[PDB]
Amino acid sequence: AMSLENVAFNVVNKGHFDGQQGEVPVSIINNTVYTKVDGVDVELFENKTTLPVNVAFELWAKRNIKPVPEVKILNNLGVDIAANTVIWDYKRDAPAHISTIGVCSMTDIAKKPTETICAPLTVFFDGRVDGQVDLFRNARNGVLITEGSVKGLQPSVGPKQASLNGVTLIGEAVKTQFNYYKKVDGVVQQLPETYFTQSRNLQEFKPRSQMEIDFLELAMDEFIERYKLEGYAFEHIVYGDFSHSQLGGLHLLIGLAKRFKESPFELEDFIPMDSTVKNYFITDAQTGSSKCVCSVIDLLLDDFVEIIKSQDLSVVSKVVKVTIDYTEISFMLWCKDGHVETFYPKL
Amino acid sequence: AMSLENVAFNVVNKGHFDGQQGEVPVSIINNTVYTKVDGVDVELFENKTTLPVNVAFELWAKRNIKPVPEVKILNNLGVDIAANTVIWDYKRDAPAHISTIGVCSMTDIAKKPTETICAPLTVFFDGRVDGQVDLFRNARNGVLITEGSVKGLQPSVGPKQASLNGVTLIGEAVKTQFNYYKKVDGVVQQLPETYFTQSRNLQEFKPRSQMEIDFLELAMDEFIERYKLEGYAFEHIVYGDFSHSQLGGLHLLIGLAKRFKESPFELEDFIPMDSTVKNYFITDAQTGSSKCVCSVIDLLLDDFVEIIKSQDLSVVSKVVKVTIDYTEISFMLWCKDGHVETFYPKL
Amino acid sequence: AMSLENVAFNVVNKGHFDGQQGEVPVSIINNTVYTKVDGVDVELFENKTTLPVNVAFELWAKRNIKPVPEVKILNNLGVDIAANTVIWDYKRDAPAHISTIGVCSMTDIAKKPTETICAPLTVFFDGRVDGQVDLFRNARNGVLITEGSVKGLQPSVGPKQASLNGVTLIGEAVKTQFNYYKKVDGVVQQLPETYFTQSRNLQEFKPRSQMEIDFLELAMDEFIERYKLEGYAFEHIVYGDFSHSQLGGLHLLIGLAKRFKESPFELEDFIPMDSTVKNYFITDAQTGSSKCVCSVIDLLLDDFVEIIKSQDLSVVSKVVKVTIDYTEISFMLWCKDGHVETFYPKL
Amino acid sequence: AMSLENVAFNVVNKGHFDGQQGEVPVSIINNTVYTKVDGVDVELFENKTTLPVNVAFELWAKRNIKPVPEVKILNNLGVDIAANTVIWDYKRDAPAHISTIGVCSMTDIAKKPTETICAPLTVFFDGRVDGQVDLFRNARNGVLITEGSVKGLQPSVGPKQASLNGVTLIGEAVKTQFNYYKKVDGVVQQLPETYFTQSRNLQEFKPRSQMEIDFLELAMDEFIERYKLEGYAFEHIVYGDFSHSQLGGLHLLIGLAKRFKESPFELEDFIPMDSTVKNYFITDAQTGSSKCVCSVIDLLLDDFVEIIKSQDLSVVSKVVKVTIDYTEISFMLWCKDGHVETFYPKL
Amino acid sequence: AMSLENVAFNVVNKGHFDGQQGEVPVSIINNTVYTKVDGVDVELFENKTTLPVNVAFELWAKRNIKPVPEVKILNNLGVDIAANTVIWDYKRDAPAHISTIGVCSMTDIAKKPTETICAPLTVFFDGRVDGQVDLFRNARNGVLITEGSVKGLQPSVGPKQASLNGVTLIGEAVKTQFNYYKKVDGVVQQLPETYFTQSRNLQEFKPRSQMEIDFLELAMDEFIERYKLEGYAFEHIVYGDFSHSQLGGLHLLIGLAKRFKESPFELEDFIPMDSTVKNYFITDAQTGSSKCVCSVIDLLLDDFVEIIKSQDLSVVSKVVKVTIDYTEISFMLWCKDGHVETFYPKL
Repeated sequence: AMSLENVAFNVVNKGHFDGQQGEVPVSIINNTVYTKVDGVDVELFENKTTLPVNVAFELWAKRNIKPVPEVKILNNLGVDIAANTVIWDYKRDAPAHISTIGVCSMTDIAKKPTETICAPLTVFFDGRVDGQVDLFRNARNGVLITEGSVKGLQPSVGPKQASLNGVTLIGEAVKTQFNYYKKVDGVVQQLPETYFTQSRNLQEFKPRSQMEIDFLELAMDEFIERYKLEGYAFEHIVYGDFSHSQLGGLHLLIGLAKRFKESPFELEDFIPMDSTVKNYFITDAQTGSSKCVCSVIDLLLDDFVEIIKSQDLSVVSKVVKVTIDYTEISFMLWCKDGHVETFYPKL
Repeated sequence: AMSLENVAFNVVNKGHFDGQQGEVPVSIINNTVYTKVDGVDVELFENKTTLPVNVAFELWAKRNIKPVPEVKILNNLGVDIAANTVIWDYKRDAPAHISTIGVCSMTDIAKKPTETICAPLTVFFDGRVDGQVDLFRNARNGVLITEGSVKGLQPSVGPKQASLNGVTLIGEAVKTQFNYYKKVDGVVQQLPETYFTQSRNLQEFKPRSQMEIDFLELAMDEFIERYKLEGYAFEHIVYGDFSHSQLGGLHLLIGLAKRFKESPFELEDFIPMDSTVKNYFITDAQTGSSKCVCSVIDLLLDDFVEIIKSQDLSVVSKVVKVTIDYTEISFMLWCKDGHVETFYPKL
Repeated sequence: AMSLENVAFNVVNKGHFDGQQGEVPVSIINNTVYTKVDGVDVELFENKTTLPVNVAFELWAKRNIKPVPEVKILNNLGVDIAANTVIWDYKRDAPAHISTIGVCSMTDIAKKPTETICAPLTVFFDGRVDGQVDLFRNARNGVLITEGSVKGLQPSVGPKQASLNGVTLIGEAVKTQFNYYKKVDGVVQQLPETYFTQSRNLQEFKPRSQMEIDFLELAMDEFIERYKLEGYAFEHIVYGDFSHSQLGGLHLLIGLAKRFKESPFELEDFIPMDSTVKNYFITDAQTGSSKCVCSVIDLLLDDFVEIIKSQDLSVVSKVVKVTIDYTEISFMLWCKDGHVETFYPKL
Repeated sequence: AMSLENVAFNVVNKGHFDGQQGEVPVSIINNTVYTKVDGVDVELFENKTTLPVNVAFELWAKRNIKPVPEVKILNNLGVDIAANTVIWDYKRDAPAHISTIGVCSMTDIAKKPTETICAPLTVFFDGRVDGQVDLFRNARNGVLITEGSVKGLQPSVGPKQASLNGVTLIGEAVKTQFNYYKKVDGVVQQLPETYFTQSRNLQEFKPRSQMEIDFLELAMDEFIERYKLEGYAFEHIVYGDFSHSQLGGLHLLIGLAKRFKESPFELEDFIPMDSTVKNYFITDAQTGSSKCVCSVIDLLLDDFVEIIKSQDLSVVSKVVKVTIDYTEISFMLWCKDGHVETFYPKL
Repeated sequence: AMSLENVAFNVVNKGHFDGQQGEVPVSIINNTVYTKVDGVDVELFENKTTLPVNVAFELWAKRNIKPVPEVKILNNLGVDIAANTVIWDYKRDAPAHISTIGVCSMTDIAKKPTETICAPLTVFFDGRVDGQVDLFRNARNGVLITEGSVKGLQPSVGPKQASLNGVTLIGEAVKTQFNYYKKVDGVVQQLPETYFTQSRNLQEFKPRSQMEIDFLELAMDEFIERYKLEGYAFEHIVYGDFSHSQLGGLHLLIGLAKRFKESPFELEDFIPMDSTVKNYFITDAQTGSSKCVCSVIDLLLDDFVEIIKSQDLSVVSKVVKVTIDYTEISFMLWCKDGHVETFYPKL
């Protein structure tokens, strides 16, 4: 018996819709859902989406609480809709996919994936839920993630980390490494041998390798010498040039954290969402240096070194294509006298 | 005179309504009260309640700024309304009690406590304000707090800390220890000999005793050995089991802080309000372990040890009733082979 | 040319309106501007002003990103409006001046300063932009700032720090020290030999001199004799008296930072706005001490000492006038038996 | 160059978007679009839809102002979307079809009908606009209306009245009778030989035949005898039984108007929209008689008697199926002993 | 003592703001002012303006209830603001002038007309109020209306009708004919010998002369021959041509009413405000004829005849300039073979 008071009952007790029976009073006032707890109103939800408040409330209360891939991966895989589940985009505070399959009639573009309108739609299937693997087999456009091995299909390993309740993490108690399949027009795709982004934060930056701890601890020279980066312009690409007003370089998150620890600054996310490469509005509180738009990518420093060493230094200026998180990211390399000048990621 | 421009004048000058005469321009746009300071609009208030914006504004501006008991204590004492004052619930951003006595006609359920409508309602009387003790004597259902002794009444000591402008604290410059009287049906009631909660935070966790220093510093085995907590399952009850996906145990705030200092995690308050026992949505950022609903109580570790000692270890499954903050909290003791297994607080 | 979709295109790409050509879909829902990025809606803006959402969006997107004087300085200089630019007030999240000149027809009180409506209004001219100096010369009431020297005008040095994108800073890569001119009624005035506010914040406090580092490290008494402050009541005017409930003294930011680093407390800003003097609602979480309204000025401790050593120090009660940030601020000195008793800034 | 100030310029001058170049200030406040005419704000629009205000504004300003079929006819024909035009539903004050083709990117599922997403959707093509007939020929699912004859296709005549700017009418100066085609899965269908609804109103009911003027002027018995309606239950079916509390019969609009002229009553449209058959909440102000659900259809009285004569009087109870406005409307014929009990449009 | 509860008290009792002292509870929810009458809330006001709800409430409650000139006359006279009063614009349902003098500080651009900001602004002075005539004499830019004669000033006679609480009327009990003065730049101007607009509406049209009753009753040919406008084309200019789709002529209100009485139609006011000339979106429900923009003026038919007979028939095409309601209205005349063809008012 779908309703709203049942959903609020579930949210009050369990914190998410776990399909229990019961009803509680609800008041809706200005995009906000209140409930009466011992004679007083407690805010249960606050709509930030563009959907109606009760629609968004139901979508949130029915969100996924198991470790699921980060929304940027699903974007790159071209996932249009998630079958029998809701993916919540904690960065946007809004559901990741506009319609649903098998979730709620107020939003279901189709009750089941097999409806004709769902043929063009690239769906997402969760292997861990019983009955989705065969559905992915039968589905024309689809993406499946399985915990382990599925018979007759060659997997692609995903990133070491997934998102569990809006925090990304590498799981010990849980497995956050899925195997990614993909069908287009009914024929199983071959996913590229891609790199991944680590999805780290400045505030909680933890190095993930020895080169990274070296970067964090050693000065510019010590590090560049030890890892033989003489002709590769880390002092601009990764360390950033704060001498002039227009802040230069600084297109890797590790360099951001390195300058942050010595002197914190401010990053303005003017497009709050999840991408492989992100643009910020950087201002440096120490030097007074700033740049309007700063493409920033977060690879493993090890992998960034691997990518830049895989390049041809002789050419002055070409546009590189790098597969990151299942998509090609156009890098733009400039070399002076055959040694690397700049390697900004293309806008 | 009771107006809105007078209230805004008081708020602009003093920060709260201190009953002075003056007028100030006011603008109201979307649950928000603006005032014009030197030709530009400054936000004076923003309504988070369900009341009309000007009603809530007046209630906030007339809130109590002397140290007053935290709202959970009043809830446990069944206080319906507070006489001649407004209690503000900074956890909830809304006034604690729906109606008033002697505050303002737009909300006053009755001008004086002696009205017939106020007979069935438990009121709150503040001893520190002159004239409230006689009112409490005359009132049928009532709760009174005085700084010291009132003639002919047997007190009950309250918690060592009160709330002063929305931050709880133990007062040196000010007395935050009140004596709690209470009468029902006109007959003075005998309050139980209860324990109290300390109302601490993870971000600013301050140990209040030597056992707490030991817990924070000593490892699991050292602390358990020193305080002889062998058959008492602290390694699950208070330390938490993060090996499996479903995070286990961890129903004391001290254990939360101990786990937090090692690897910080994030807690979801899906019912923002003040209660003796609070339920959170816990996910562990290191292990990837999580639990949908996890009751958490903050006692003195000394007092938790005392109450777990004062139990019968033989029974397998028992429902324990403990009087905390003037209310009985059902604890669910499980013993394996006659020694403690689990002691989760009941839902 | 002007539109809303062009503005949103510029904001999506550059983060501010940089005058590019192109259009992007936009959705306006409850004081909020959304745009559709790869099939999903992303919040580009959220109106906090009292203006219409699209008006405020345009004003924000066209805000100034070069280092500009902090709005308090413009307030003190009586700047009514800024010519050919928008000054954004990040403290208020609203534009600093109600109308514009040469910005947008929906707001321009006049297209150019020379209109008769703009005659009675003090305008702000930016020397760094080509064509504003002659405009200031022709202007009747106006204020000009130049990086360097302008022929035939005697400058006044501004503060060492300006505001670049809402963070105040002393600029190395960029010049954040301007020279301030002012014409009233067509005659250039002589700006007073004033002192300046350092514009520092409590949480991330940085001493700017030797006396300040001494204050931060040395205890009370030691600092007092080293700088010979025996008869100058630094026990009250700076260090603050927390023995009684009525929190005493503490009217300089440095003393607040001193008290904070040892025991943090909460400052309640009831008038979010930038002024030279600011009033707070201080409560001390350690002692339980509080005061309703606490005027707090931020000086150089060096300069506060230089002020207090220039006083009569003999009379009981006089109200002195100090020229800070181009305005006279009444300090209220009390001396008992010819030694400083109190020196609170007048309300 | 798509914009919003251009649209408002067009609306201010022409009253609808007629593709002119020019711009006008706009203010958006609470679902309402204001513009400044000689220094004061005039409301240009007020959103009643569920769409964002600017989206709905653009859809309204680009609505169709030629005589177009009433939305109920399109509903019956299964029209999903209208190609290169916007149909406005003046009953609902909202656009008739959720998405658009070739109108604006904020709603276009596809710029042109030939897209694969537009394959499974029945589109509407307007013959009067040059280039739509060939598009209908090439379209998988489609509906076309032409003023006259299209080569190689056999038409179906539509209703003698269309809707021009939200008032339905039979056109003398303009041709409001179209010929209706239809392709399902690429094959042209044969539209049924159907009856039509007259789409009239009580407050301005005009008879459209001789039988109707007879009904309006003649008494009950005179009309029944003249047209030989002795055994056909017009007394209950078309005249209404107001003797009892539950208002009986009265399922044709002409009977409503006949009772209205004598003693006016009030009809409650609890589902404001356009359908062939409509349900009202009738209460009779004279007798005090009322009925909760009163299906009301507006046929030609001539056509209604033709349909009722085409029935079988012997059957006690069958469910007739009548094709009205290109859809089958089930009728409940109860006929006892050869005399009709009550026709009753099935619900 | 300005406030909001006092204003609501006045509105509840007197219906507008006299100035009685007394205060009443008020609730504000979504642009709406409620008050509690005998335990239930009653809507006292509903904001349609762009001002804050309480600002608009005070402006409305303090509106003028004496007969005052219609806002279009003030627009033509260039009145910027009204001194010591509020003119309410019932067409727009919003105050007529953005700022005030002597009304309330939230809107007072200046307390008195003599301030410097009020110098460049044409003000409106009400002769009937004691003290406004001397102010008008002293005023630099201003407009006065006296009920009779003022010493040393030559008046201009205004229209026979004024507006009394939002209905225009010719007054018997009250005198609604004022004498209009005007001092541009401190020098009294000479107002033109202008024609006037009758300000009538279709629903309650009333002829004001013999020619008008003739028009209403006489057919086309009878009227034209009796008043001998053979070569003047009333059959297009005034009677309207409904044969073709694009409605023709019909630019006088009397012609609208004459067509209305025969077969009523619908007029769309897409710019709701008051002007001498008004543009409508007209569609004819009988013929199906319509025009996108249909300028309509409402003179006395007597006066329209006088203006058209004051023309030069020989010219093929000129632009006539006619003074109506103190402004020049560019009429546009076409003559074919030396006799009048068309006389549309120019846009």
